[PDB]
Amino acid sequence: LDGPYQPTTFTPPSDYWILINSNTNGVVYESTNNSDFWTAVIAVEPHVDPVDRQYNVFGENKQFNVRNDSDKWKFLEMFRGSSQNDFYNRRTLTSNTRLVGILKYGGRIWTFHGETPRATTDSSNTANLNGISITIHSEFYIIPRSQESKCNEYINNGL
Repeated sequence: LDGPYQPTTFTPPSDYWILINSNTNGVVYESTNNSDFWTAVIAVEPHVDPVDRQYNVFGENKQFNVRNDSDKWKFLEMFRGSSQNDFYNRRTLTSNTRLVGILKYGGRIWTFHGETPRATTDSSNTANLNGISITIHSEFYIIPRSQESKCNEYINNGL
């Protein structure tokens, strides 16, 4: 576990988990290669009714209807696969640790989803993995993929 590091924009190598300590609602990260992959994660505070909210992602002011009906936080993965398609809520991570993870490896993006403490990983395909950069809005850490067991622990139970 290396970090914490301050909010920034960069392109991580493959084979490292980025573990973001989300401490603000709104946009947690923005990741794209500008060709076939866009994901922005949006943090939602507990006990929220279906309310529309504005989110400036990839320089675009977007509107999403969100609703977190769980003592836990909700992290929604907004995805689109072309610049012209609408974002959709592809995956959600419900957690009380407020940690979000992203890994680039094997040519596909890996993230955690489901509900803590039993969130697990899932993958997304791309034709240009190397080009996917990330703007991180919160203090984050880096953990090698060889220590994924620890990343999983952190995701589901905290630092």
